[PDB]
Amino acid sequence: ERPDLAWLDEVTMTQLERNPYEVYERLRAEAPLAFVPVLGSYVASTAEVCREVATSPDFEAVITPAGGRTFGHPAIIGVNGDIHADLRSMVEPALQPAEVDRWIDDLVRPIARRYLERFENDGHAELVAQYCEPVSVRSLGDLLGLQEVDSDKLREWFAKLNRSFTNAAVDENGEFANPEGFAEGDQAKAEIRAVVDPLIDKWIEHPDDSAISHWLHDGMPPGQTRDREYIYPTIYVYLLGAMQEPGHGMASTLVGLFSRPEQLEEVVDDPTLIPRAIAEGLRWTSPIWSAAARISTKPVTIAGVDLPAGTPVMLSYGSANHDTGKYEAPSQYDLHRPPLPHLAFGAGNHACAGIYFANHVMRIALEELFEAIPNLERDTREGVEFWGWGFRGPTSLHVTWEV
Ligand code: HEM
Ligand SMILES: COc1cc(C=O)ccc1O
Repeated sequence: ERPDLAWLDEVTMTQLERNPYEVYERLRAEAPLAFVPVLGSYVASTAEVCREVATSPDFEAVITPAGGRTFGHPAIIGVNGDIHADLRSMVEPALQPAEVDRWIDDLVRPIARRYLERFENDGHAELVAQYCEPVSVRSLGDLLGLQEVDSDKLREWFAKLNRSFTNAAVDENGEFANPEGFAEGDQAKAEIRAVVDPLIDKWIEHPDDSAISHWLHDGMPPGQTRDREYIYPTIYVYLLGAMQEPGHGMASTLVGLFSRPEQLEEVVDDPTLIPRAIAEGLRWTSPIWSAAARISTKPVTIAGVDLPAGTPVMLSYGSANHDTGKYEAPSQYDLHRPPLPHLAFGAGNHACAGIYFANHVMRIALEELFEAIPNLERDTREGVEFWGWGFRGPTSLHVTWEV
């Protein structure tokens, strides 16, 4: 243990889930690469260290221990080499920018209107449960071929997978402190299998243009499909983060705009500013805050720390996006800060494959919301609480408007 960081011994998992920003402010100043005992891992907290680890040839992909316990093998986020190349080739077709531009409007905009019509005349709403999450999961769910899985169920699944994936607390001996916390991830996977296995059975014989059907068939010899055990971990990758994060990003962007009322008004009046508003929202509260990791493949020295080969490092991109070496007053949402790079989509060979898709989902959702409710106001009686260390976002977003 590093002597001057003895205070890290007293950092708790609950503290990191409720608000990691004070601890990580200390880490960025004291130890940009630091071993955090309750996480049982080195953690990268600055922009320079996160970007170096994510792009270095001396590191490769790995899943965090609780993430591996949740997803198994071969999750696209945790593999390398030929397997990673295959899984990337598998997911990339529907995510290509030219392809997304062909159909993204006809996918998301009707979905956004459907959810808006349920509440736009009420004068009040809780936008996370009633809008941001449903639009995010319904859009991706239809793309995948899960049209018949209700948005309520998709939302329950990503919540359970979230809690299992981020069940990272370890004890003195490095063993998981809360092994019972993986049970609901196991239950979610069992439910997912019961729903998706019959769909896969069908797609093997009758391919259609759902993404999962293409995952089974694309690039395969005639009459062959990828085995379902080979693609299920990447299905889980989607059913957690791909389902959850566009909703998180929408909602954090909204919370940030409400915190700057003049900027909210600017964006409602000029919706061409919505992409910039979203980019700042992702930097301000990164949806995938500290879920990603890498592992060294050779001895390497990072931020003054000599690491052996085989050392995992958690990439706390949500902290890197508050690096005061790069941003002025990063805890404040500011639509007007200059367009600078950010790490909310990761970096390197394993950077987010769905960036272009995700940005359009969030853009269209906010466009439709502001057109339907231009006089949106935050219910200042009800507070906005953010939760999560691995994945972070607001747990609710109560709003009102004069009808
Ligand atoms: C605002 C929404 C999203 C954010 C902030 C986000 C962020 C991220 C981050 C931080 C990673 C890990 C990058 C790294 O390890 O360096 C990642 C990986 C990934 N994301 Fe996104 N994501 C979002 C939405 C989506 C969506 C909607 C999809 C699919 C339609 C998607 C597909 C993927 C895939 C396939 C990977 C694994 C890439 C690989 O390991 O090769 N993401 N994402
Ligand atoms: C794109 O979805 C995911 C991304 C990550 C990145 O670390 C972890 C779990 C996920 O489900």
